[PDB]
Amino acid sequence: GGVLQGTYVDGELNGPAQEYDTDGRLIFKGQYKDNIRHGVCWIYYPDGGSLVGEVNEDGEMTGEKIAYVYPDERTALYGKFIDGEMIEGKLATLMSTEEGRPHFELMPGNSVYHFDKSTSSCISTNALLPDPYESERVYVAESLISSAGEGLFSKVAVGPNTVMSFYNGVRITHQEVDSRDWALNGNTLSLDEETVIDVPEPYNHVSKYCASLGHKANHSFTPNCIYDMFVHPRFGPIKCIRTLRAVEADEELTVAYGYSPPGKSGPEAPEWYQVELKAFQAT
Ligand SMILES: C[S@@+](CC[C@H](N)C(=O)[O-])C[C@H]1O[C@@H](n2cnc3c(N)ncnc32)[C@H](O)[C@@H]1O
Repeated sequence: GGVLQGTYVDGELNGPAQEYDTDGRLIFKGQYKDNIRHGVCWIYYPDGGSLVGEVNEDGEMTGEKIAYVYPDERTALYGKFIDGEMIEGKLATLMSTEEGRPHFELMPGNSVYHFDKSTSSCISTNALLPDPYESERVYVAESLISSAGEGLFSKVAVGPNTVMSFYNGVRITHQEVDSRDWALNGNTLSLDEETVIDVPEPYNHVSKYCASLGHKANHSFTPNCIYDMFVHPRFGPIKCIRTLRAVEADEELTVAYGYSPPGKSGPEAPEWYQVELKAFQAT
């Protein structure tokens, strides 16, 4: 599936090439040499992020100068990667692109980021190491909504379809979430058919966990954001918060929580939600 526009020299791929996904989105741009990815290549993710760097002998993203670039196409985690996996990335800025080749400038400080996919019990190896892309776009504060605890706010004005925050957390089964005390489900977010993401009790406090902040976004029936899929260099496959339209600086980010046909919709919706739902219906 999907098209691969290539340059061939006697049977094998040799020269520039560009690949697209079934949807016609550019997922790869670079070149091949004897049917193998060669030189500085770019891998583009559906969510807007990407991988770029001097590929190795086997055509993979393995090197000491590989980089993951966030959706703003400016914030980057530059460093050591093995076959696309971030082993030791340092915060940097993509200054410019010279003939397809990127130029990175490290940011002050030597914090190291690495692939650290959560487990059912470990949410992160550095719960208090913030996400640099998040630090630029959002902040947590008392929600403008009444009796709704903390909310998530935009630091600057941005347009529609902008990735603002990441929803990372421990990974557990739907079975476990549907069968346990529902009072423990305030932060559960369905990732897919087999995994639910949760930011369990202790970590729901910014003073204990600030690696991602998506779980701080409150609900609204007229939301300005939606939950979207995201492949993070550090968190791995998770969900993120993306704007549905332009948002002002200091505007509160909200999303419509998921509450399918009767029965096949899992646990009942919280009391606060049901209340607002009625108040909303025929507002
Ligand atoms: C995913 S958290 C969002 C952040 C949370 N308010 C906090 O301070 O950490 C979900 C919880 O926030 C509250 N919440 C979200 N949207 C709300 C709303 N519209 N009205 C009241 N409470 C809301 C309730 O306790 C709820 O279960």
